[PDB]
Amino acid sequence: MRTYTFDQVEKAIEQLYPDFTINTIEISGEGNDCIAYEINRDFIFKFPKHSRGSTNLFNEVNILKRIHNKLPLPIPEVVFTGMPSETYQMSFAGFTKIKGVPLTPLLLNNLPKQSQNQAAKDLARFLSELHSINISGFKSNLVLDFREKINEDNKKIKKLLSRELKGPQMKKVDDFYRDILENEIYFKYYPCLIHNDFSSDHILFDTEKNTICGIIDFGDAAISDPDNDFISLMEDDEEYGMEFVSKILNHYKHKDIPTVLEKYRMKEKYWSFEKIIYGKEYGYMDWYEEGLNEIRSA
Ligand SMILES: NC[C@H]1O[C@H](O[C@H]2[C@H](O)[C@@H](O[C@H]3O[C@H](CO)[C@@H](O)[C@H](N)[C@H]3O)[C@H](N)C[C@@H]2N)[C@H](N)C[C@@H]1O
Ligand SMILES: [Cl-]
Repeated sequence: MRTYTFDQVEKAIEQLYPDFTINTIEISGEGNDCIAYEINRDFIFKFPKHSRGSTNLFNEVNILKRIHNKLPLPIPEVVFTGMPSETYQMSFAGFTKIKGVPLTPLLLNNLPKQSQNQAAKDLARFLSELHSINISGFKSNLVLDFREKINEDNKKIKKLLSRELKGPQMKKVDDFYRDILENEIYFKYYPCLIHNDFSSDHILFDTEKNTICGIIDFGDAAISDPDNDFISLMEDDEEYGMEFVSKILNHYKHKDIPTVLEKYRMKEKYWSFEKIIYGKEYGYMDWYEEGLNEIRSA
């Protein structure tokens, strides 16, 4: 977990962009992978906090260059790039700022119905076009096969928790994985390009027009199940809930809604294990401790 000063930020940019004068700078945001700085109040510069987050950022830059004029909404436009080292695949990236605020569930629910419905329509169109992008050209590395992922997660959890769980608890963990892996519905899909972190904090909104004006944070994008981009919005607490996503599904012409509901339900059940595994890979020990404690009360 690297941190940066404004000076280190400026120096790093100046080396590669000497003719770009920096007038203003301040932290605009911070995620699990990068800190973001607002330079000149007209450009968002992401710096990785660790190597994994830099690989994320490298992925983001590379996907955005392939899809930059293929979508019905604005997306982050890469303007500045950093360099690789032995530690980071990309030392930083600078993007054009997209004005707007996140379309939070609270904001969405306070909109006139007609504007809510237009938001579901515009999200559907964006997903339908995104999931229809021809991926024949793309890197095969981007393919995230869900059956391989779940099998690998089972092995990681065994590896992580072998000495933390009593034998009968570990058997029950093994049962859970074995059960998930015998259900074909989770692993039979037609892979396409997916945003893969398609949640409300990555949907920007223009409160003057009451319309969606951007989709951001493509660092998790990959070629996997397109249903991923609906289930990320179905959570009642931090996301839009079932009523609204069912509007999105209807505009998208989804043919198998009860499968999306089944995938959401399993994902919800899977969260304790995602916290254990993501906790360790992204070095968040509280995520890891909380999931481990959920499992001991399974
Ligand atoms: N905070 C508690 C919630 O955390 C997760 O969702 C949240 C995800 O954690 C958020 O995603 C973030 O965390 C995930 C890992 O969970 C990373 O893969 C992703 N790059 C990062 O942006 C995502 N963008 C929003 C979503 N509601 C759980 N899926 C649901 C849980 O209620
Ligand atoms: Cl319509």
